[PDB]
Amino acid sequence: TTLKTTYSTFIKSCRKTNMRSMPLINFQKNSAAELFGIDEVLGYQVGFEYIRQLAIHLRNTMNATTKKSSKINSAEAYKIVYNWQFCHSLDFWSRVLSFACQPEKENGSESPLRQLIYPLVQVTLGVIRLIPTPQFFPLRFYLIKSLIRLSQNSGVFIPIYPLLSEILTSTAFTKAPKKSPNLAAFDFEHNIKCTQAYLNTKIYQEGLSEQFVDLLGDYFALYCKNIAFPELVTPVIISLRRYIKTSTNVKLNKRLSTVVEKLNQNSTFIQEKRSDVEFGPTNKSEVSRFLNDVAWNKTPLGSYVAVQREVKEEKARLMRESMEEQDKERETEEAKL
RNA sequence: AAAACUUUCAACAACGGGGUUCUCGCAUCGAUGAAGAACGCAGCGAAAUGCGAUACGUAAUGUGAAUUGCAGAAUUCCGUGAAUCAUCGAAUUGCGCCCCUUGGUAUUCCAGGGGGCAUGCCUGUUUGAGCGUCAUUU
Repeated sequence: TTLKTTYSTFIKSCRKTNMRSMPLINFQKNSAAELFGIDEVLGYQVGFEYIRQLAIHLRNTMNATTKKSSKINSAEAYKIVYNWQFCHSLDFWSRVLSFACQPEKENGSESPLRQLIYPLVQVTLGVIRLIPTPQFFPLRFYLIKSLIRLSQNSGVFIPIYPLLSEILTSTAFTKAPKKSPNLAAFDFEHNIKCTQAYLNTKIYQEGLSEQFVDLLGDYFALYCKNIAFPELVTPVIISLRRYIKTSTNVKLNKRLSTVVEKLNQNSTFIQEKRSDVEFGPTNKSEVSRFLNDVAWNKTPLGSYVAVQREVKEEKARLMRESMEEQDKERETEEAKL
């Protein structure tokens, strides 16, 4: 009953998102994740049911939008599934599986929750692709980060570059900005929607690309020190240069470029470190031992992106250490009221 | 030889959609070209210079055969006259007159150089003229 009540909280009695509630909801998720992990079998019994509930909604909206039936909201069925509560769900599940699938908790012992990775990935990928519209690019980014976390913890190979490169043909990633009202920067971390005012604006394009570049950095930083990275990079550098050579937006080409040369640089790094290897690809034991001495952040893509992460992390801190003060200032006013 | 076709979403791509008038307040004019406008101006010009629809300018005065990258006027030239000429006080490039000084065969003709002179009016100096009037034997 504890698990059922907690995850039902994440379904219906979910807290409206805002920069105020993010640490609290993050604690709720990071906490309920632990409860599922305690009972290996029973958790598998519970989550597998509830994730299936999500799939039902997922299947109901896909069919409803696609079919001609005027039953319930054929055109705008996205409202049912493109909600924070649903994204809260799919994030909490990635956190749960990540927690249960960690290498130390694995301890050389298979856990049942790992078998739910495939259903969770299929659901998330099915949600990301259901609308390739700019209005919901922030939604894609959050689930993308969740999948990156799941792959980091479990080591499962998630293909996410096809999605990202598929969005790189949009009207925001490709066409020049139309308006520039100089509104506030969009809170990509803590929002799910663009709100129709940031659409086709200099700020929104500049922030979308800011997130996208760092997401590429993270995803290809996962394999920064693996021997397979060269051939994980080649199809991406070619396609990126194709887009870079054809993209009109100057700022985007500059950012995309940086990732391209750093990817080639880490490819050269791994090549020079792999030229000294005597064991073939089949020997999994040695393949997992490659550069265990070298820290991930010391690689050219790590040393870059790690710093970028700080340049992002600090920003969020200065937001909180700012917003916190606003309330403090607000409190002063009721003192004199 | 597993694709096509209909429908609904979704993208992506086409297609698609200064004047004029009224009111209000403020009070500050110059013959030396204000504020404002704009073809960019020259026969053909980019910069430089010059100028203001009278626009590389108009008037007046002087000089005296040019301007010049091209074209084209010419100057009746022995001068009323070009010049992206000068001066400059306000294509008219209008209309003129005469004196002084040197030379080239020089009494004719020519070439230089210099200097004045528009007209009207007032005052005064100088010089003449009038059959206008008049004195004129101490």
